[PDB]
Amino acid sequence: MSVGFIGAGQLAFALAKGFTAAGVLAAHKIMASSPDMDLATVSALRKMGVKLTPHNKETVQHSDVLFLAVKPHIIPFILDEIGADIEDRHIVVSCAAGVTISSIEKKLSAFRPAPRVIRCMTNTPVVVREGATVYATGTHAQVEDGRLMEQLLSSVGFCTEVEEDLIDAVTGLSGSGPAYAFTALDALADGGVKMGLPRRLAVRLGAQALLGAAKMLLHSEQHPGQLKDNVSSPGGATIHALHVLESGGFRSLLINAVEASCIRTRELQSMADQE
Amino acid sequence: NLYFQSMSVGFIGAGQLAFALAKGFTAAGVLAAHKIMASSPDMDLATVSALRKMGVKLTPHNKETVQHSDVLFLAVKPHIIPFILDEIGADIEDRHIVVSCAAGVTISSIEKKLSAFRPAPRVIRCMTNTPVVVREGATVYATGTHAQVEDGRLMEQLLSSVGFCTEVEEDLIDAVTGLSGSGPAYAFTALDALADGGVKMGLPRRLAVRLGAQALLGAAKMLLHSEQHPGQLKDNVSSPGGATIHALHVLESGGFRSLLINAVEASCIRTRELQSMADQE
Amino acid sequence: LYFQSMSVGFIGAGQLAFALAKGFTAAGVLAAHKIMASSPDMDLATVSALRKMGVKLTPHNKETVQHSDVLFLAVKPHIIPFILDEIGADIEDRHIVVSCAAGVTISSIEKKLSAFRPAPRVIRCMTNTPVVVREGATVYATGTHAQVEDGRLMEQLLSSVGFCTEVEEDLIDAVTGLSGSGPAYAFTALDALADGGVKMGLPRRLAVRLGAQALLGAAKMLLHSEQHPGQLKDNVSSPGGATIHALHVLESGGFRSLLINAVEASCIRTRELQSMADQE
Amino acid sequence: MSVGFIGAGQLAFALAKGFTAAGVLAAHKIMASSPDMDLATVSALRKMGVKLTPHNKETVQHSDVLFLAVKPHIIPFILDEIGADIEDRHIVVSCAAGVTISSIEKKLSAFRPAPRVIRCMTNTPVVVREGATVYATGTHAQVEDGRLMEQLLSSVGFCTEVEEDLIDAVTGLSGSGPAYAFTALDALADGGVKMGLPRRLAVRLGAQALLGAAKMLLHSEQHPGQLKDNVSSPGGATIHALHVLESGGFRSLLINAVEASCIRTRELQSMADQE
Amino acid sequence: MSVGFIGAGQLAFALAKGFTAAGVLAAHKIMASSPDMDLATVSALRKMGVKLTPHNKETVQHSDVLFLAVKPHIIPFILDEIGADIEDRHIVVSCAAGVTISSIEKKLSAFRPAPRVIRCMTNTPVVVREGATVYATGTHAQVEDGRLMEQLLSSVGFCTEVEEDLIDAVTGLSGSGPAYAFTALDALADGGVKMGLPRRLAVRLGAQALLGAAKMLLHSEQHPGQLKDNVSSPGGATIHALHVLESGGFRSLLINAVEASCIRTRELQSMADQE
Ligand SMILES: NC(=O)C1=CN([C@@H]2O[C@H](COP(=O)(O)OP(=O)(O)OC[C@H]3O[C@@H](n4cnc5c(N)ncnc54)[C@H](O)[C@@H]3O)[C@@H](O)[C@H]2O)C=CC1
Ligand SMILES: NC(=O)C1=CN([C@@H]2O[C@H](COP(=O)(O)OP(=O)(O)OC[C@H]3O[C@@H](n4cnc5c(N)ncnc54)[C@H](O)[C@@H]3O)[C@@H](O)[C@H]2O)C=CC1
Ligand SMILES: NC(=O)C1=CN([C@@H]2O[C@H](COP(=O)(O)OP(=O)(O)OC[C@H]3O[C@@H](n4cnc5c(N)ncnc54)[C@H](O)[C@@H]3O)[C@@H](O)[C@H]2O)C=CC1
Ligand SMILES: NC(=O)C1=CN([C@@H]2O[C@H](COP(=O)(O)OP(=O)(O)OC[C@H]3O[C@@H](n4cnc5c(N)ncnc54)[C@H](O)[C@@H]3O)[C@@H](O)[C@H]2O)C=CC1
Ligand SMILES: NC(=O)C1=CN([C@@H]2O[C@H](COP(=O)(O)OP(=O)(O)OC[C@H]3O[C@@H](n4cnc5c(N)ncnc54)[C@H](O)[C@@H]3O)[C@@H](O)[C@H]2O)C=CC1
Repeated sequence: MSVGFIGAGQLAFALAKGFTAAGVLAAHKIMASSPDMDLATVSALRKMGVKLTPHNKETVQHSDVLFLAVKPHIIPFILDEIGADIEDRHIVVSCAAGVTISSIEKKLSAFRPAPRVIRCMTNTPVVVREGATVYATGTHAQVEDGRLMEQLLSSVGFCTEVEEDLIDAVTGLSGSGPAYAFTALDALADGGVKMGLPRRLAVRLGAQALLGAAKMLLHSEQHPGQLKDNVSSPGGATIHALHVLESGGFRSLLINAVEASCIRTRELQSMADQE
Repeated sequence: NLYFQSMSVGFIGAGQLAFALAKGFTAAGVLAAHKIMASSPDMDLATVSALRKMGVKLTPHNKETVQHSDVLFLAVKPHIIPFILDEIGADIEDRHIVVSCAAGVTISSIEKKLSAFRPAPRVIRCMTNTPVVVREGATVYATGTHAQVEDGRLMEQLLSSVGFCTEVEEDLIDAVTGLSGSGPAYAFTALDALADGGVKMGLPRRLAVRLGAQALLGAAKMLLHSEQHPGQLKDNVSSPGGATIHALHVLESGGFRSLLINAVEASCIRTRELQSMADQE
Repeated sequence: LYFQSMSVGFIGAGQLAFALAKGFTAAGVLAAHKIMASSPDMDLATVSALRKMGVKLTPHNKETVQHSDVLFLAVKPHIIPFILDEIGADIEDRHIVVSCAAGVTISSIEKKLSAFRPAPRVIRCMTNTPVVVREGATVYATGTHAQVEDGRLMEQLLSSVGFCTEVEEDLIDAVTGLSGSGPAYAFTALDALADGGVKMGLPRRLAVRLGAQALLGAAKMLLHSEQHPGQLKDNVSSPGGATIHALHVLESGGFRSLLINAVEASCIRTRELQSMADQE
Repeated sequence: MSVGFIGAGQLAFALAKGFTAAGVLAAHKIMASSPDMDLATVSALRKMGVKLTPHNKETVQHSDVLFLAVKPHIIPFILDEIGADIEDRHIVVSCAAGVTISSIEKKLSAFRPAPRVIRCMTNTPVVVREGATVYATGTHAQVEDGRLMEQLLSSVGFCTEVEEDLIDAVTGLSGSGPAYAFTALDALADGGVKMGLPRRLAVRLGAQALLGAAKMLLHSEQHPGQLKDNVSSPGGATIHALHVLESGGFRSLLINAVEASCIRTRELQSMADQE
Repeated sequence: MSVGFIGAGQLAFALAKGFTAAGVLAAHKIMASSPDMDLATVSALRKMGVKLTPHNKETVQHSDVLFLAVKPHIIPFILDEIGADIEDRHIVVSCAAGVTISSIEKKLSAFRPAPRVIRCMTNTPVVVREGATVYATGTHAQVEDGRLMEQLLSSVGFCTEVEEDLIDAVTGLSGSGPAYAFTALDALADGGVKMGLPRRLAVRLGAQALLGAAKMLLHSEQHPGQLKDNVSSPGGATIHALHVLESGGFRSLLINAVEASCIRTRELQSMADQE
């Protein structure tokens, strides 16, 4: 099976890294393309054995499954450029935030009737095979196409099919989510350092606690509030810390965040659609 | 692996921590369940029924656990430790490794109590967390005055089977308690609230819970395997003008970073305060 | 359930004495005429109420102690010392003394009473006014000399007007902050919620009724469910819906921390008051 | 009398469980329909004894009283599905938040001329027979229809007739109301645990306190301020706790919540009334 | 001239880097010592040509000027260990935060009368020869000693003699100062990225603006408020941004910071002195 990436940045490197680390794709059967063939993501991809090229045309003619891995606003430019080269064998998987199946199918249908389009939202932890991924199938996506997508992306993390009208919300939760965790971990490390731990130890312990707590949840039947109960003993240290999180409106900040990321994703797509 | 060949473990107290550690210990295969004994006064309890299903030997007699164990974990609340040490103290023999898990409780307080019986108790203090139950714990430990060199080697091997383990000087353990001991509760509050956000934006609760937990899992895993500063990694995720940099701004406008600093601090300070009040009495 | 030869007496004839007596008679386990209350303000509003029930009223605490087998101390906490000095020589071996006072410890009660006769039988309880509708939340702790049959009797009596359970005494100040003061948080919340309903177009009477019915049913759901309150809150909030929007404005205000602050302030104040009674 | 539910989720389970606990209705005189059968609520209603079917038409033909228990945006889809199947004998009770009698009649009136519609607002504590219900009768609902609906819903809690223009306000007060109570109970338990109580005992005592206070109010002639006065003695623990609530603006948060819920209810019906 | 560093961490590397970059000391005439002879600061120092060693004894016997570059609490341990090796040729320059001349002279005078002690406060930008440095001379510091110190440290940044009772305040301002600037620069970069700049460009421009504004001030006669006036035109963009800094209490946060750093430095030295 032949894979290609339009655009070779953070997202394309993470995906090729996980795919090849999962063992489901050889690196030499993967090609990516970028105009700036001297990006540091281009270097990492070439060290990894991926075929690199500046011409978007060679990538499409190489691959069956084609990931669009450029920024949202470049997508119209990308699609006008390769639209004429989309054979019937292709599955076009769009990764860009907010870009709708409708808009991709409209641009590509001007060239070939019935382009096969899958929209996915992912995140950078696919690079360690722990990404969170949802996808939606376009009008002309065959049933097997959605099964190939799910098999492929389940090798690098969690995957499930969703209705397209959830994906902007997913983008704000698990698309932006790693950036919230990274911010939280830097602060928790700061807390550790304040109380006397060396930086390196504080980072390791915070990340390890974040990891174990999430895994606990994923493997537990129970509610996040219930697992929290089990950690905090009456009068003890944890319940005291939880009180200071509550007094600052900790929960509402996280809600504000997911909301802000989602709304901004919708807002960007209105300006894309208006234009 | 001969460290675990004939080794017997006991837990004084059979609650959340005993079950988490026994659950990870048995799931790791380092110990068979029947080689483990847990004791508690309220036998018919929530966690003591899980431990019996695993195959752990249970008993209401703290002394039976002492007679059974090579390594004896103290899995009771901190204020019970002196009450427990007075009880089984005359039973701790030279062959024992006493491992205190209680938050705050110093190696000094345990050694002072136990040395009024046999002169050289081998005491190790640890701080761990519940994710050892899925073998992803965060554990540190400090060896006491009489803890032999191999004693720390065995303790590290035992607790590394259920997660990260490293030795520390004792005076850090209270700050570790505020960071990784209380850590999981911070993550569960965060995950609950991310899901509320997901739900507010139109996601089913089940999907929002799965997705936020997977997102925290993957991000923490990325950090542990990366050679790079948590700031660089967030820089990689936020593209110019994008959804993510917008969401990071509302986190900054609420003082998100400082709330987690307050939290680690409040936990560490409460841990010290509880131990200074126990030291008074 | 009816304990024939059980005479009950109340020192103090106010809010709590009225609430306990109304619950006890409504439950039918005590006829009103086998109950006696005493107060110096025989022209109080709750004294009027208890006499309409048929409860035997009297101004003399000695008359209450001599009538009673179980004796409720339902006076302000600073009054408990003076009361125990007035009646302590009238205490007999047959009495079970139940103190209702916030924060006043069993130790303090026994030290005062044992100056008069050894081995007084003391139980400390924390309750709340909803016993008046038989939905109280009560805990109790037995003293040094209470017989095991005394706590079982107190528990039987008090279970008939709400939830009742034995606790260790050192939990009672925190229970005071949770369920003793707790009805007052509910009343403040129901007044506010009704205000919200009036703001959005509801008549005041309707808003009060619906608000109270919603708190009552949610509480009943939790008591009869196995599940976490968070889990029941997940069940009521649908994606993007009206409820998750409201929960967000609650979270932005630190709603949860305010109720932790409240329980904490009530408990600390309770300890503080006793800790300076112990100084006097 | 036969009862049907279009949509077999949280509300249908709550009403079915309450009606049969009340004994007004035999489980097997209840029928519910849902496309997504693998739902948790379908498994719960099955064991109750309710008849389950994927076809909304079978529910309509079974029912004398037909509850509309789908998400508010599904309502227009549903009324077009079974509109031809509504007969003269039906009483159509809409349980959807925000959806007006006007919009329901307009859809249904295109088929049979005189649809008997009732709008109701309820909440999940019907499942323990302590719900709070209001209802408005539509244009063709006869006097006997309102009486029958009142009788049915009074068996699972409080029920009264309102003008329809109140029901959006009711939704924010008593419809969303249980969720405010669950948040408060969880936080009240956290405070109990902070001060030394076991979680189980603190959950139990907080819920019992809210239950007794609410019942006290419902059985009282008195303003909630007066009851509050009765609990707080001079200098005492309660009046100190009420000060820290007042200092956080506790009352305004609850007003904010009711208002935010009511606004959202109106906003969604504006979106429906445009689409 | 012979220099030695007790402790080879961030501070010792920065100083040796600037000194050798200034051209006033050859790297091979510099020796440092550390127990953890495998620190990454140890590696940088060895790549640089400094003599490394684990024994604190060899450093003292190598150097004339001896910097104490360990953490404050290690200083008593350090001084008890080498006190007996302090010849009369040595100048002991203590860099540790908060540690007083008094306490160093007391420990060292137990071995040799009249130890020559200079207390300095510095910061990490000495590594690019732009540090801010103050020093105070001890009781037995000869006049030339203070002149050797000032000449040495003026080659790697600003230097001036102060009374010792200012140094804790200096520690909070220019000792901790670089950490405030680094925090500010990360946030300004975030602001740039929010408004559409690539990360790399936003960091470069912020740092360049921070640098030019400081240099402007250092070379200007005028008051920081006056230079601010000259930047903001009536109604323009700058004065708008300055208003949002004022509304959040920007200035007071910076005052809080310097204060917090200073008080904590005093507080640590009381516990050192008490112990
Ligand atoms: N970084 C993240 O956290 C994730 C990013 N995404 C999405 O993936 C897309 C890119 O993500 P990043 O990898 O952060 O982008 P990036 O900014 O790292 O680099 C994107 C690549 O596209 C290349 N490119 C630009 N114009 C091109 C053209 N005309 N033809 C071919 N290649 C071109 C750029 O040179 C660069 O190599 C965005 O739409 C983003 O929403 C989604 C999931 C996670
Ligand atoms: N749960 C957590 O998240 C962690 C807890 N810890 C520490 O572990 C200890 C207990 O942790 P949890 O298990 O959370 O408490 P827990 O209360 O779930 O278990 C306590 C156990 O001690 C038993 N116990 C009480 N008195 C006893 C006695 N006299 N003899 C024997 N057993 C007795 C209780 O019956 C109960 O089984 C505490 O000191 C806590 O600080 C430390 C790390 C993680
Ligand atoms: N009111 C409440 O919500 C609850 C009350 N309590 C406790 O119950 C006790 C009383 O509470 P309330 O009944 O609300 O007080 P209250 O002030 O309504 O009535 C107190 C009674 O004590 C009587 N009294 C004063 N001096 C007396 C004396 N020397 N001899 C006999 N009677 C005397 C007064 O006349 C008054 O009738 C307090 O200790 C309080 O902590 C505990 C739980 C809830
Ligand atoms: N959950 C609550 O707390 C309360 C809910 N409500 C209202 O009740 C309605 C539903 O409430 P929930 O039951 O919580 O929603 P829910 O999502 O639990 O159940 C919705 C049901 O509709 C079914 N459904 C979806 N499309 C359908 C279709 N085309 N034909 C037939 N059935 C279909 C789904 O399978 C699901 O079972 C909403 O409009 C809400 O406003 C009002 C009072 C309280
Ligand atoms: N990093 C900064 O921003 C500045 C630090 N300082 C001061 O300089 C001192 C250290 O600063 P950092 O370089 O941040 O320390 P650091 O933590 O980078 O490393 C200090 C060095 O001391 C070594 N060391 C520990 N015990 C030792 C011993 N017994 N004998 C010899 N070496 C030993 C450590 O192994 C490490 O190499 C502190 O007192 C600090 O206040 C002052 C100016 C700026």
